[PDB]
Amino acid sequence: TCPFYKKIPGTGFTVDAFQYGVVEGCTAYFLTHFHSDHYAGLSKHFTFPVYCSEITGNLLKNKLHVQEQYIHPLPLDTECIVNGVKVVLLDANHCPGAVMILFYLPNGTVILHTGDFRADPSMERSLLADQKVHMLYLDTTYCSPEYTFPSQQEVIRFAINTAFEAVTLNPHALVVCGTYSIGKEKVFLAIADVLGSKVGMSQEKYKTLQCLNIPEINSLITTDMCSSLVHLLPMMQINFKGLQSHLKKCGGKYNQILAFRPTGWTHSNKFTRIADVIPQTKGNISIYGIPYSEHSSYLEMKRFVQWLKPQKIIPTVNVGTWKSRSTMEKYFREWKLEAGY
Ligand code: NI
Repeated sequence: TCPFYKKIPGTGFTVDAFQYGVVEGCTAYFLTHFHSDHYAGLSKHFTFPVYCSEITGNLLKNKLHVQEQYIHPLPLDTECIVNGVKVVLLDANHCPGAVMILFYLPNGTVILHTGDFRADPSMERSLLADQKVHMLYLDTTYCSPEYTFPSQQEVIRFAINTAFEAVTLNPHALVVCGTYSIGKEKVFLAIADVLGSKVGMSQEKYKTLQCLNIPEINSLITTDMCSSLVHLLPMMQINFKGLQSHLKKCGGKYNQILAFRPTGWTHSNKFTRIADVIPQTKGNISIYGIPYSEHSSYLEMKRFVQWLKPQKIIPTVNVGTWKSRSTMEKYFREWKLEAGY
């Protein structure tokens, strides 16, 4: 049974709620972005409207095979009427095609649903700046002060350097990057760009990337592995036994892999900076963990909420235990007292 934090009051609208069957009263099903926890349930047999971004639309049509008519894509940054309710989609700074959604209720209430987001100061000069937001449905993935991590630009720097160093030192080494969903494309695109290569990948991953409206994408990616010196592999596969396995398949063309595992937070963020990172090493294979986050840090979230001064906050992440719920409320109360709203 659909939880109350996936419903929008005063509408027939639900958000990311595709796994409960038909939801009685729901005229419209919004999907914030193409990540399986959010889309769990969709298929070719869905005959209700889905409102989403164009890119999310492309992924629905091509990867899940939903029928063109039941996908309603919308442009971003554009006031749009949807069953006689004004809505806007806003860039969420999460993965490709990920959006936040502003709902303007007839009664005068204004609700922001963040989907998954990495909060940023550029959002403070968006359409959100123009009016009061009464309710906030919030991505609380990292709502605790331990959760610090570097900027994406800091991390891309490290990467571009590690990779380019080694390739110029040993020109028969391979760069690998791990992946399992959309997101974090900048990691491999940046490495390939500095090495003068295309990124090589499976047919299924090539298919996914060709739906993302990345400019000049035909010049950046290929399904020909042999021709390329940056390769993508399943994240499950980014380990010694599996990298060994893969190092065979290339057939005497490379004598060293240098892998990267972009991950979220891990407990070594609490004691080690980004300039001072190391890999695990079992012979000629070296696996880097690098903390490229597409979710708000604690400080980023805090700043965004304190600027927004919402009258009410409804968490969408870590809401399954009373302890987490209670911990989160305490932070929201601190923030509001500091800020005077
Ligand atoms: Ni996500």
